[PDB]
Amino acid sequence: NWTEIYPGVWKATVGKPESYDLLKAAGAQPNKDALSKTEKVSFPFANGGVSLEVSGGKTYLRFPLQKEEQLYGFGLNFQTVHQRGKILELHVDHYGGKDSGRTHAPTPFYVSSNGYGVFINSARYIKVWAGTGVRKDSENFPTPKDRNTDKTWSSRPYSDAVEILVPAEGVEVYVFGGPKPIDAVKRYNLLNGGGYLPPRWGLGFTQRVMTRYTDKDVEKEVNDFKEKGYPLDFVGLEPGWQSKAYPGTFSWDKSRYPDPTSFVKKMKDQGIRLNLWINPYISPDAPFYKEIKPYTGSHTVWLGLVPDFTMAEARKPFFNQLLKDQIERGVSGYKIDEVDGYDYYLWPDAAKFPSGLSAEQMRQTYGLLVQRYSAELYKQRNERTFGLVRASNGGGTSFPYVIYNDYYNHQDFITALINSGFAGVLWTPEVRASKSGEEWLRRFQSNVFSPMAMINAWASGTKPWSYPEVEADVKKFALLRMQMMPYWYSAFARYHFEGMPPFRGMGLESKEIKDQYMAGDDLLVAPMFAGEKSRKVVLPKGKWYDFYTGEYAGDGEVLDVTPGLDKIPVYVRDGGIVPMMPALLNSPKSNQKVDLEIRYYGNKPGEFKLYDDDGETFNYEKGDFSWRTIRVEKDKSGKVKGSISAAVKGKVNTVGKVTFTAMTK
Amino acid sequence: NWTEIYPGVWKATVGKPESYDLLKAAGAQPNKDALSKTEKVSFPFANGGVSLEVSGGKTYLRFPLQKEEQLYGFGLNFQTVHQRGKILELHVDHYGGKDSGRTHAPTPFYVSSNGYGVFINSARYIKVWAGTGVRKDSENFPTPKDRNTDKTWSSRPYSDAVEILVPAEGVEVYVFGGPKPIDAVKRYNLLNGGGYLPPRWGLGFTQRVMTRYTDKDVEKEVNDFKEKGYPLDFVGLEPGWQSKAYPGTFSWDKSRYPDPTSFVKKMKDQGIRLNLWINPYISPDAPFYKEIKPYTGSHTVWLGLVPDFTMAEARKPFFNQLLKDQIERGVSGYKIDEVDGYDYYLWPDAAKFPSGLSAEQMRQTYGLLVQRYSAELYKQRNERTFGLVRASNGGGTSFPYVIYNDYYNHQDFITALINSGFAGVLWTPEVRASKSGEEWLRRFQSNVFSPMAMINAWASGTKPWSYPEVEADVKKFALLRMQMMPYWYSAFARYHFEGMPPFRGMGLESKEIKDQYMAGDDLLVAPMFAGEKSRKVVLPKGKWYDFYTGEYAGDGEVLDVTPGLDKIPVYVRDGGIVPMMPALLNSPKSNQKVDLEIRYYGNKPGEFKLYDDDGETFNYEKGDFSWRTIRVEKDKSGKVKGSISAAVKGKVNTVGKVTFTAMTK
Repeated sequence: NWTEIYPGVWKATVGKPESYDLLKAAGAQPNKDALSKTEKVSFPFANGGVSLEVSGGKTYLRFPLQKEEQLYGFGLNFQTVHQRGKILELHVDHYGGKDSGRTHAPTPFYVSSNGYGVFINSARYIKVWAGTGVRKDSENFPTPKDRNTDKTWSSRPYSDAVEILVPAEGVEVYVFGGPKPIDAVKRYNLLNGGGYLPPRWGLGFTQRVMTRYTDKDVEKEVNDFKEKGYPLDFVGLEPGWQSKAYPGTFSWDKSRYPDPTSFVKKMKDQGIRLNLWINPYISPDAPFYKEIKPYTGSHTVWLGLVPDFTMAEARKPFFNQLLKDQIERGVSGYKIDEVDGYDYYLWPDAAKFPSGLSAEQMRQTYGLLVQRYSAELYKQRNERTFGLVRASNGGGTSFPYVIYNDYYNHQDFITALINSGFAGVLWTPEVRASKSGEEWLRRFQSNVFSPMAMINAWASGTKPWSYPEVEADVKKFALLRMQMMPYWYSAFARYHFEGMPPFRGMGLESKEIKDQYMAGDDLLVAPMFAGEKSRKVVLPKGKWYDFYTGEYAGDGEVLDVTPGLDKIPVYVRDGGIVPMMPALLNSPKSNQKVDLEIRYYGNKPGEFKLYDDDGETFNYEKGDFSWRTIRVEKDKSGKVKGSISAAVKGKVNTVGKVTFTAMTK
Repeated sequence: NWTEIYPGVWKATVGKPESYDLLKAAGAQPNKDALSKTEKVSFPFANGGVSLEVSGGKTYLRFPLQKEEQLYGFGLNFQTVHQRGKILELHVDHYGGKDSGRTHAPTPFYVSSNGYGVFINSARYIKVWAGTGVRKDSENFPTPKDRNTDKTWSSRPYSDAVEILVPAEGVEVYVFGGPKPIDAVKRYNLLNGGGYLPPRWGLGFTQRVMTRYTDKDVEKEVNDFKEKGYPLDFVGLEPGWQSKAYPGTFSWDKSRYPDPTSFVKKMKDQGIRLNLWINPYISPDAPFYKEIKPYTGSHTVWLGLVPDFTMAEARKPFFNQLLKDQIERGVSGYKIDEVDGYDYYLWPDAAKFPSGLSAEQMRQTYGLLVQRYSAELYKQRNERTFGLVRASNGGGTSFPYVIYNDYYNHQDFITALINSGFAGVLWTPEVRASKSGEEWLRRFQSNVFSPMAMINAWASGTKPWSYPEVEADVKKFALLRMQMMPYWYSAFARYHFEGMPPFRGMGLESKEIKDQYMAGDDLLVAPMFAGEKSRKVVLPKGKWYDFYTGEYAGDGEVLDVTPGLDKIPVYVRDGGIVPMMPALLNSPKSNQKVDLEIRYYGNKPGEFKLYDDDGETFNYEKGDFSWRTIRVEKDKSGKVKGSISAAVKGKVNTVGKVTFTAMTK
C-alpha cells in the first residue's frame, strides 16, 4: 500500500525488504519541516498500471508511461539526458565511456516530464528497462506488422512502461509528486535531508598540487598565488602527504611533512585550508592496522585492507586516526578517492565482509559510508567541511562532497553536470591539463560555473597562469568566481533548505539539450568547447539578457553566438539578479562585512533571496541565519530602484554597503 | 565431494542446485563409451586451494592458479584468447563489440594451459573474475608497496585464483583432467554428447538469397550456379518464405511460394536442399496461434509471442507446424535467428514465463531449446540436419548448428573461430558483402576453412562470382571446399566420436595467437586480411610444408609470408595427409563411389583415419560406419608408397579408386 508520508511523498514496502539499503547506509534524515511546507499534490499514478511483485527471489516493479512522456535521471550519466528507451544496470563504478548504468553515482531515482519521480531504495545492483518492454497483455500493445510487406514495420515497437528488477525478496519504493519535474526532485532531495550547506570557503578556489610536493613546495605555491593576485581558499594534497600510499598509513610523511601541526597552522594563518587525498585502503604500517584487520573484507585493493565501515569496530580506529592526526590539527576536509572502480581494481562481488553485508551492497554504498562518517567528525566539532568523493548514490544528497573523475571529455563533463541535478549529487567538471590555452580557458570557464572551482594538478603541476596565451582571462574568471560567491552561496542555501539543485538541466522551471544548464535560478550557461568559434543557444520563453553587457539576447528562440575566447555564453532571465562581492582573494570571515553590488538584468521587477550566516559552523541549525529579500526595478525615468530587507536582530549580518546597477541600458 | 564420474571427469554438487540448468535444458547425454576409453588421469587440483560455498543467496567458487598458468575459453569471445586477468559476466547476447561475457555462446567452461578444465553447470548469468581478486588471506599475497617511493608498485597486483559467482543457492560443477588442454576440451565435449556428426551435404556450399526471392528467383539462381560451374548443396531462404515475418506464421507465402511441395521437390531433384530462416516469435496469423498463446511469455519480440519451449504445450503446436508444413515436404533444416539479443529487442529479464522458469534462464537457454527440439524432428525421421543458430551455450556441443552473426570485423571473425574450439560450439565467419574484390576473396578464403562455407546474401544479393576481379579465384576456393570434403568429414567424425573440435587455437597438440587456427589435425591456417600484402606465421616445432606446393616451410619458427591474393596461407604438418575427392558441384550420394587422391606432405611417415558411412542418416548409430586407415611414406628412391586398410564387410563403402601423391618433391 502507498502511504503518503509527507506532502507529495508516498512510500510502498513490497515483499520483504532487506535490512540494509541506501537511506540506512547514508543515515539520511528527512527534512520534515521543509517537506511539510510543500503542496499536498495528488498521487501521480491515478489510472492504474502499477505493479509490484515478488517472484523467484526478485522484486519486479512496473510503472506506466504515457505517449508524451520523457524521463530523466537514473544517476550520473555522461552522454545522455533523455532516458526513455534506455536499458541500464545501476552499478557504482568509474565511468567507462558509455552510459550503461556503471557510473560514480548510479542513483535509482528517475523523474518524468509529467511531473513525478520514483526512487527505488535498494543498495543492490538494479536493472532498469525504461520503456523498452512490450507486453502481450498491454493496453497499448501495437498491432503486429508484416516486415516482408509493410514499410512502417518498427524494429523497436512502442513500450508503455518502466520496468525495474531488484535482486532481493522485497524493496522500499518512494514516489514523489509534482506538479513540475523540479518539484519531484526537490522532494526527493528533502527526503534525503536536503543538500549540504557548504562553508563559504568551499565555494572559493582550490588548487591540488603534485603528488611529490613537500610542505615547503606548498608554501611557495601559496605565495605564488598571493604574489600573482590569484584567489585561493584551499589546497589539495595528493598521496605524498602520507608516509605510505596505495595502501595508506593515514599519517603524515616525516620527510615531506616533518611538522604537520606547524604546517597546517601556517597555511591557516595565511587564509589557506587543506584538503587531503585518501583512499580507504589500509597499509600494514598504519598505526591502527592490527586493531582494524579483523573488521576488513576478504579482498584487498592495491594490497590494502578494505574496512567494513558498517562495523563500529572498523569505524572507530579508522576515523579516530583521521580525527587525531589531521582534523584536530586543522585539516579542513578530504578527497575520498577510488571508492568507485574499475572492477579490476576494487574488490570482486565474490568478496566477503565480516559484517555479513554482501560485497555488492558494499560496492554500492562504500562512498556513502566514507562520506557519512567523515562528515560527522566535522559536525561533532561544529565545523562545516567540503570535499571530494569519487562515488555516491541515492541517500547521499546531504553530504558535503562533490564528485569528480579521471574521464576528461569536456562535452560529457557538461552533460554530467546537467544530470547531477537529476541524481541528488554534486559534480564538478575539474580542470587538469590541456593541449592548448584555448581548451584550458574553456575548461576553466565551465568549471567556475559549477559546484567547485578547481585545478587538479596531481600529475600536471599546472597553475591557473600556466597557459600564457590565456592567463589574463583565466585570472578574470578566477576573480569572477569570488565576486559571485554570494550568488553561489544563496543557490547552495536553496539546495539545503528546499532541495533545489544548484546546477540542472533545461526545462525545469521536447528535444534533448545536453550542453546548457541553469546555474542558480537566474543564469543559463552554454559552454563553448575547444575548436568551436560559435554555438547555438536554446533560450526558454521569457526574455533573456547577456550576462556581460546586459543587452537583450532573445526570448523563446535559438541564437547563434560567437562569444570569443574571453567569454563563456551566459544569459540572465528577465529581472534576474546577481549579487557581487568584491574580487577578494580569500573567502570573507564570519566577523567581516562585505559590500555588494546588486547586478539587475532586464526590466521585469526582480526579487532575490540572499542567504546570510557565519559561513562556517552549524549555528544555522539553531536559527542563526537570515534571508535578506532584495528587490530591484527601473523607475519611470529608466533609473534603477532597489531595496534590501532589514537585517534581523540578533542574527549574523555580513552585508555591508549595498549598491544597485541596472545592467540593461 | 568430487565424484569421479568418468575417466578424467569429476562432478561436485554445491549447496542446493536449481532444477533447471544447461545440461538439462539441452537434454545432453554423455557419450559414456567414448569417455570410458580416455585415460584415468588424476584430479587436477591436488594441492588444495579449492573453495565451494553458498552464502547470502549465491554460490561462491574459487579455483587456484599457479604463476605459469594461462586460461582459455569462457565462451565465444571475438577479441581475446588469453583469459587470465579478465572479468566477465556470461550472458547470451548478440556480440556488442567488446569481450564482456555478452556473446552468442557464453559457455561457462574454461581450460588451463596446465591441462584441465572447469564447467559451471548453471543457466543463470554468471560472473567471472579470472585471476583479478587479491585475497588478504592468500598464500601468495604480494607484499604491500609504497606507491609514493617505489617504482615497482603495481596497479594490478598478482592474483592466484579464478573466482566465480553464481546467483543461486547451489550449483553443479564439473572438472576435466588432462594431461593436455585439448584433453580437457575433448572430455567436456564428450560429456555433452560429442559434436554432431553432420551430413556430407552440410559441408558443401550454401547460398542464402535475398529476402524477396520468389520460388522462381531461387530456381534461376540454382540454374546460374549450375551454368557457371559453381558448387551448391543447399539454399538458404530468408524471411520472405513465410506469409508473414517479424512476427512469423511459419507457413509458406502464397504469392512467392504458391506450391511449396512442388518447389521443394524440384530443388531436391536438382541436388539442392533448402534451409529456412525462422525467428521463434509468433504472429496472430500463425495457424497454431490460439493454441500456443497461453504457453508464451509476458513479453513479445517484434510483436511476436515468445513460446515457453520448456512446456510440452508450447513445443507440440510449434514443432508440429514445422514438421507438417516444411520438414515433411523435404526442407533440410533451419536458420534459428534472433535468439540472442540485443536486450532492447529480446524480452527483458523482468518478463515472466508460464512454466515459472526465470526470464534469465530462458535467455541463457533459448537457442539450446530451439536447437534441441528442431534436431529431434530430424532424428525421429532417421535424417541428419545441419543449420545455423544465433545463440547457444554449455550443453550444446551435440547439436547440428553453426553460429553466425551480423558483426563483421574480419580479424575478430577469425578470433571467434579460434575460441569456438574452447567453447563447445561451431562458428562460421560468413561472407556477406565487401567493398572490394580483395576483401571478398580474403573472406571467402577463410570461410572455406571453417564449419560452413556460406554466402549470406539476405540484403546484398551477392553470388560467389559478384566481384569480377577475383571471380576465378573464388571459384577455385569453392571447388577446393568440395575437394576437401573427405578431409572435413573425417575431422567432423573426430568431433562426434572423440570430442575433438575441428577448428581450434594453436598450442593444443607463451604469447597470444589470435589469427591462426588448426583446421582438422593436419592444417595450420593463417588468414590474410584486406589491405595486407604479408603477415607473420608462427609455426609450432616440427616441420611444416606449404599446402599448395608441398615445399618445406619451416620448423618451430616465425615466417614472413607474402602469399598473393590467390592464396590463403596454409601449412601442413610433416607427414600430414589431405584426402581429396573430385571437384564435384554437389555432395556425393550414399550409393556413390568417389575417387580419392591422397595428398601426403613432408617425409615423416603419415597416418590418416578416413571416416566413411552413408553421410545422411543415423544408421551410424547402429554401427554402419568405418574408419579406413591410410598410411603414406616415401620409399628409398623418394617415391611415394601408400596403403589404405580394407573395406569392412557389410558396411557402407563410398571409397573408389585411391591414388597417392607425394606433395613434397
